[PDB]
Amino acid sequence: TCQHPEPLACPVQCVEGCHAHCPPGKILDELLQTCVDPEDCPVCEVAGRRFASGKKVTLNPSDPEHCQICHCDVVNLTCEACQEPG
Amino acid sequence: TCQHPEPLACPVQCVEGCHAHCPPGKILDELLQTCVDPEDCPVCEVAGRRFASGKKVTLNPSDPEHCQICHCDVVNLTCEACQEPG
Repeated sequence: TCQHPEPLACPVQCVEGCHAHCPPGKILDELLQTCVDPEDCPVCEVAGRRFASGKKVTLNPSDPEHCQICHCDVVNLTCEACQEPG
Repeated sequence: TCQHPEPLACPVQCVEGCHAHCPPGKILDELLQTCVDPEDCPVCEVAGRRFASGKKVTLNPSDPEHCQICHCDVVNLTCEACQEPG
């Protein structure tokens, strides 16, 4: 989905219920109930690598000197500065 | 003195006691009990201006961008780098 573009660990094979079926070239987002083209997803790709659609997590806690954080809210190709402990 | 080369605010005019009197061209230091020539004082003059004999104070707290600190322990013509807050 636009919210979960990546595949997830899938404990359940399939499930009942209402399922939005529309032709390809369109990915489902729940807020705008219909399916929509992929580009309309608020998807995030900062410094190249593939990941989720801008999860709200502060990556890289481990190393202070390598504290090179890059959040993404919806679309922004931004990177934030780390506050030094010293 | 070598420790207090500058004149100080002097609440008392004069005082009793033992007083080291020796000819001029020699300034008193208390550690080496006698008076000694001025150059032997661990005196400090960093970037030109006249001040004490290297007081152990971190000058210039006010402005971060102008944080241009210059300590002097005894003799060194050194200046230390300020740690940035960002």
